[PDB]
Amino acid sequence: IDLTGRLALVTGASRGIGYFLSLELAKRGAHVIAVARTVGGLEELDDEIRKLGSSATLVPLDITDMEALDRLGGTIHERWGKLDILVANAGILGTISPIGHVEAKTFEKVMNINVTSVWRLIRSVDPLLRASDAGRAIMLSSGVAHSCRAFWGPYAASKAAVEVMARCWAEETKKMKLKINSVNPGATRTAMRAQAMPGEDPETLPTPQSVAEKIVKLADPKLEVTGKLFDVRQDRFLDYHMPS
Ligand SMILES: [Br-]
Ligand SMILES: [Br-]
Ligand SMILES: [Br-]
Ligand SMILES: [Br-]
Repeated sequence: IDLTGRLALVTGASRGIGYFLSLELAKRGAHVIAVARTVGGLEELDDEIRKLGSSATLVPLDITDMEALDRLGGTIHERWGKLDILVANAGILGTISPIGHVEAKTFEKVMNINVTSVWRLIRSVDPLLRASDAGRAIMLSSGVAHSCRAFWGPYAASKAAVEVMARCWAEETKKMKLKINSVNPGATRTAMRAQAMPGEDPETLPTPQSVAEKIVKLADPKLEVTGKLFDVRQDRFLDYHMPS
């Protein structure tokens, strides 16, 4: 997959999948705009990016700072005039507990970060993605969005909302060059261990690098798929099914 001359925006870039996917994108010639909360974490990512032939644009910001997201879109437009790849990876787990035990502040934060800030980002860079000759949006989700695991309610619901926004966006744009898909990255040996599936061996959970390596396929200008869920563990696109 050749991403030479491509511009990618990765949120939650300073750790976990966001970190490793930034690297996989950079390995393939993309220029990464790396968004995260702290400058230090972005600098650590940048050290690794510089070890490749590459260099990144570091954008520390509060993902809930809704005007900062608007400004980022303006910055990208002025400098490059388009955006080729969006990786919406920013997100928090909240706290595992019965739905009625959840703290209000935690519920509101889960929804504001996991849902509203994703929508804000979409609004900000949708025009830029349309200016690409092959815009690609990659929306990070979780298997619990569909398994509806006990005690994971707010998180599960937030990720279901993200997938539905992505599906609607894909339907609205399906005749365009833009393709939008969600991703279930599965559990990794570090990131999201607790999300391992029944029948998935905790001793052989994938490296985050190997997971990021598969996700980068969704950035391919040759990709024809839109509105689907990419299951990394199964290494294939899944179809959504109506209740019946
Ligand atoms: Br972030
Ligand atoms: Br992660
Ligand atoms: Br917890
Ligand atoms: Br539209």
